[PDB]
Amino acid sequence: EAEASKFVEEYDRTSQVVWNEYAGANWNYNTNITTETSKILLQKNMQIAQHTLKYGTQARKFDVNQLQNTTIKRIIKKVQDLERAALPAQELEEYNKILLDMETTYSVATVCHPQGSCLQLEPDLTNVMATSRKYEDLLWAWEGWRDKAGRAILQFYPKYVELINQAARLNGYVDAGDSWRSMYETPSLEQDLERLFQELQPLYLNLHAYVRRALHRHYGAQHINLEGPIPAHLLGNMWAQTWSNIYDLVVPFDTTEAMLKQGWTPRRMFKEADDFFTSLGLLPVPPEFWQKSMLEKPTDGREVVCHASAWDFYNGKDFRIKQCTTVNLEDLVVAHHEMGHIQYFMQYKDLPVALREGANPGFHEAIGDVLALSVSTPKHLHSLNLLSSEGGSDEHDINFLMKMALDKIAFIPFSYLVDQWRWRVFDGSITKENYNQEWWSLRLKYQGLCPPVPRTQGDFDPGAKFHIPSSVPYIRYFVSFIIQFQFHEALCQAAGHTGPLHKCDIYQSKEAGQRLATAMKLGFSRPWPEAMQLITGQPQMSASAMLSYFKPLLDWLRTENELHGEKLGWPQYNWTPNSARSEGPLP
Ligand SMILES: *[C@@H]1O[C@H](CO[C@@H]2O[C@@H](C)[C@@H](O)[C@@H](O)[C@@H]2O)[C@@H](O[C@@H]2O[C@H](CO)[C@@H](O[C@@H]3O[C@H](CO[C@H]4O[C@H](CO)[C@@H](O)[C@H](O)[C@@H]4O[C@@H]4O[C@H](CO)[C@@H](O)[C@H](O)[C@H]4NC(C)=O)[C@@H](O)[C@H](O[C@H]4O[C@H](CO)[C@@H](O)[C@H](O)[C@@H]4O[C@@H]4O[C@H](CO)[C@@H](O)[C@H](O)[C@H]4NC(C)=O)[C@@H]3O)[C@H](O)[C@H]2NC(C)=O)[C@H](O)[C@H]1NC(C)=O
Ligand SMILES: *[C@@H]1O[C@H](CO)[C@@H](O[C@@H]2O[C@H](CO)[C@@H](O[C@@H]3O[C@H](CO)[C@@H](O)[C@H](O)[C@@H]3O)[C@H](O)[C@H]2NC(C)=O)[C@H](O)[C@H]1NC(C)=O
Ligand SMILES: [Cl-]
Ligand SMILES: [Cl-]
Ligand SMILES: [Zn+2]
Repeated sequence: EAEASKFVEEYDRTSQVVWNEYAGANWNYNTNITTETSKILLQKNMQIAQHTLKYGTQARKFDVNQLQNTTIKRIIKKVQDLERAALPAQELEEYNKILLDMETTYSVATVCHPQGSCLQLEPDLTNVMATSRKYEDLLWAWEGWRDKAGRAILQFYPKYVELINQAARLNGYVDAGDSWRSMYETPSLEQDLERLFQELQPLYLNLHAYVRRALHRHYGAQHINLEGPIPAHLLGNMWAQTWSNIYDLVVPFDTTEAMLKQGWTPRRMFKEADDFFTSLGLLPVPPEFWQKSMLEKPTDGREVVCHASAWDFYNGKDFRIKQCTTVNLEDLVVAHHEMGHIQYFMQYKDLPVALREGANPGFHEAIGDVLALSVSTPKHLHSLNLLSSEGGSDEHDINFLMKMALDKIAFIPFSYLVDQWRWRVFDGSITKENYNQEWWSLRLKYQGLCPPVPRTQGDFDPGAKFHIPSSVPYIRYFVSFIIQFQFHEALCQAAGHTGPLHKCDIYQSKEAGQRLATAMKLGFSRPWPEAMQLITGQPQMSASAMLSYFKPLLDWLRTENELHGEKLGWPQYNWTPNSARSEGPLP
């Protein structure tokens, strides 16, 4: 037992130096994609693997079930997982090269107008999807992004799957999805997620039908079938994963302009997020954060990984965000999400290295989103002068719940299906011959969406979603959206807020800060249900908090759709627009 403690000390001390090295290399590539920065990162990938290999093989000489201290037990179980360092060196080199090629391909992909400008995903294509109301322009960006990014990833993915599965098996799992699912250490995970998804089906179906009706009156009866799926390019988002950018088309009864005109900048957006955390009594970000973060897209023509991300450099002092920030409300919410990762990093920085993780990955994703729920309320937005004051009517409540639902509820089936697809790719039930076909089968089944153009040989639409080529698990985001409302509910009840949950603003609540702090400080030292119960008072994942938040909207949608005679669901997937009659005479 004294030997295991000696091992843990050596692991924590030595791991910090090598992980900090790798983080630095990984950052230098992410903020400057070049052949030199790529070469260095692959180099350091070898170095970190030799460390993982050294201490992982030692960790596997202990019998953890014979250890008394439960904290030391959890640590050694973690270190026994070699992850990709389990692969032989030649295969590891190939695997690391593949991950980098896929990540680079995605990040430098562009969609060009013939003899015109070339658009990048951020901000150009993102802005088209969010603001264009013309069927053909939206289709140009939607299909263009999948031709350039999606198709370009297909040649890598079969070998990526082969190798990530091999690493998992060498670490004792059945496949890579088994390894990923183990992050929640819950035997019943798949059933729990299925039941959570089913609890939210009534709400999503009613939202789907109402939004389908709104699109029907804007884009025309010839392009929207009221008993079928929605074309995937009309929801305001490249992946139809959140719908709030079409609030204008669906509101039942402009913040970007306000942020720009009033002088908001990327650094002021992250500062406002920082001020919100400190209003709760949580930690401010160090001066080194403002010094080293990349909070704007470079202007020197540098190629970078623009997708927002938060970084821990494993020295208790250096935490950074890398985001190509745009001055709008959407990205203000992203900034809060990213600042929640940083808060977590700082909260558990003094824990042993292997326990410096979220209670589960969903917890890490939820912290920032919890605060953003309060920032997004009309009261708080007005306090930020981004909205003129509103009266708290019934019609303004439904409008606000609708806005929130277009993001939170619409995201539920998308976040669910991403890893349903990957899990089945990893376990072998989906192969390269039907990657795209099963992707759209799930897009239909769970989201009720259809592709606006036929998918041809060589399409790989999963590859056009950042997390697929980047190999970042996605179920964490499904979990996050459920539990962030459980957290919101608990923090609001703690702060004394009474009444409708959607009117709660935990701004300045030191009680809410203390509750989040003690949970984040646990890191990964206790199974996540204990952290769940500390915050909420119960140990389970439950959709009830989310459903309580949206109860007024669910009631309103059910009535509205019933009186309009809507068919909930989409039984008619095989429909087309009518072909207008071509009458003569013919020149
Ligand atoms: C199994 O092993 C684990 C692990 O051991 C640890 O990890 C391994 C890998 C090795 O490295 C070990 O050497 C190492 O010790 C054992 O778990 C440990 O158990 C001890 C004993 O209970 C704990 O000590 C207590 O910690 C609490 C909490 O303090 C931490 O957290 C605070 C925030 O939550 C933070 O502010 C603190 O600075 C401190 O932070 C920790 O610091 C250590 C040292 O660097 C670090 O290793 C941890 O990672 C780090 N954790 C975090 C989250 O940052 C503390 O409250 C206790 O002191 C109180 O009580 C004393 C009397 O009992 C009293 O003298 C103190 O002044 C203090 O008193 C309280 O003070 C507050 C505020 O000042 C006041 O409001 C209260 O009124 C007052 N109360 C009283 C009564 O006066 C004490 O220090 C370890 O934290 C814990 N470590 C871990 C990682 O969990 C476990 O015991 C083993 N099990 C068995 C069966 O043997
Ligand atoms: C992004 O990465 C590229 C490539 O890694 C960086 O370009 C490199 O920048 C250094 C420093 O400017 C160049 O170093 C050399 O400086 C000496 C004098 O000090 C001079 O004699 C050399 O001829 C050269 O200028 C290096 O050559 C250069 N490499 C290339 C291929 O251009 C770049 O700095 C990075 N951008 C960042 C971090 O913003
Ligand atoms: Cl798609
Ligand atoms: Cl995950
Ligand atoms: Zn995140």
